[PDB]
Amino acid sequence: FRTFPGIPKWRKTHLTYRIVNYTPDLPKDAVDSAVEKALKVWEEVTPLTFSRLYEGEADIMISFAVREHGDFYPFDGPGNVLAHAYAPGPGINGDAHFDDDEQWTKDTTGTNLFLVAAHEIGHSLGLFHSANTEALMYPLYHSLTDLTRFRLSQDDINGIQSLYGPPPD
Ligand SMILES: [Ca+2]
Ligand SMILES: [Ca+2]
Ligand SMILES: [Ca+2]
Ligand SMILES: [Zn+2]
Ligand SMILES: [Zn+2]
Repeated sequence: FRTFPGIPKWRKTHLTYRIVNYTPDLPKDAVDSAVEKALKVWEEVTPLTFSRLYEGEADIMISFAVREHGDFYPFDGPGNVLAHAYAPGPGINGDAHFDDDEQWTKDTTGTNLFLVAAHEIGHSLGLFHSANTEALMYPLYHSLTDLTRFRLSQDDINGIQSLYGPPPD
């Protein structure tokens, strides 16, 4: 596994998130859930907790975008870069942007929103790309299809617990 240089991390245990807008590809209950599941993934292995805001600037802002949007790094059309997130910190930091030129699905018949979000929220929390091929933070998304067997690999667990420790048991 790997962390960003200077090892940025949130100095607080409780973080807030906010879904800025929605995608035409999916009904809203499916977007909320994929984000909530994406967060449980990290909660289960650390003392971090998350709550939702509907106004105000949350720590982790989630949005759907096409081409040029509010930053220097515009998206590239269908395929390839699916989404990108910023390392933890103020403002644009911690935010996750998703390319709406992809077809977000709950299934694996396009780009599964849960798996990619789970991956981006890793970046939002302080994890860079983890070299293990079987790890969630590995930079190559493959249309898995078997979300029925998804388990955070030990490498991801090792890497996120180096940042915030194991959860209180
Ligand atoms: Ca932020
Ligand atoms: Ca793209
Ligand atoms: Ca789309
Ligand atoms: Zn962006
Ligand atoms: Zn990544």
